[PDB]
Formats: sequence, C-alpha cells, structure tokens
Amino acid sequence: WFFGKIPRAKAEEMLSKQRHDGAFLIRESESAPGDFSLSVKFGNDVQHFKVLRDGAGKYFLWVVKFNSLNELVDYHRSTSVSRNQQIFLRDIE
Amino acid sequence: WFFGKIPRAKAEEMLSKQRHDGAFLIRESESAPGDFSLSVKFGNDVQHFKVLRDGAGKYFLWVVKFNSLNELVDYHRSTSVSRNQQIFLRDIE
Repeated sequence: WFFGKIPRAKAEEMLSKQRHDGAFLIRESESAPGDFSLSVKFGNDVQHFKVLRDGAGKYFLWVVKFNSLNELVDYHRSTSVSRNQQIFLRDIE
Repeated sequence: WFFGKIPRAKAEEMLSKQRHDGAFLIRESESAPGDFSLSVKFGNDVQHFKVLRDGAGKYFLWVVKFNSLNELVDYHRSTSVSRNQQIFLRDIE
C-alpha cells in the first residue's frame, strides 16, 4: 500500500478506478518534508488524510481529546474508560 | 459526579457500595498538584484512572497512536480513518 512520492493526481487516478470503497494507498506528501498522506477512495471521489505525528515520533490520523471534564465524562458514558476492558460510566445513585 | 479533594479510600468506600458497574466520580488527586482522577466501580473492586492533559490544555484518558505506518494502516482496516464518516481501509486490487 506504500507508493512513495507519487503525485497526488496520480494517486487520485489509480484510486478512482478502484471498485471498492476504502481502496487506499500511503504516499509521501509533496507539501512538507517528511510528510505522509493517506489517500482513500470513498464514493464518487478520493479523500486525502494527513498522517500526523507527535513529539514521541508516533503516527496517528485523529485522536479524541476534550475541552472539559464534563465532555470527557459524557463521552465515556459510551466509550470505555479503559483500553483493556469495556468499562462505561454510570451516574452514582 | 465531581467530589473535589476527597481521599482515595473514601472514594473507594462510596463506590464499593454502588450496585451498578460503571458508577463513578471525579476527584482531585492527592498526588500531583492540579491532577484529576476518575474512580469507577467495576466488578468486585474500584479502579482509578488518571485524567491526562496535553500541551493544549485538553483532557483525555487514553488515545490510540502508532509506532509504524503499518500499524496505523492495519488499525484503520477496522476503525474509520475519518472522524466524520465511516471509512475503512481496503487493499487495492
């Protein structure tokens, strides 16, 4: 799935002819040095997602973080508070 | 659900008597200044999760990040690459 530094338009060309939603490639972005981009076919067009990096060197596309404790709590009523177990928050009685 | 700076043991005391898995409170940690802890009843005991913060001031409990592009790609075969749409990666044919 890794296509090196192929032009963005060529990635769109290849993916547009793909039959299945989700057909994808990783390419090296012509924008900023050292960047990676994920191009994916979805429906009638091709979408591009920047591969992000953090200070530790890790990769990610998107992460969920919260502007308030209240939003963290409400989010974890339906997503587990633990990576290793399914634990969902319920109000104290 | 916010109980201020109540002792950890008192949080365990209250939550242990709760009937439902997921009963919870947020308290201010007696460990490091300005810290928050989430205490949750689950099964026979009470688990404690540090509320983490990032440089932007946001809160989170856990985030998913990757040590390699290969792990990012494989993870997003089953979790959407987009926060706003359900897009899952499929190999090119």
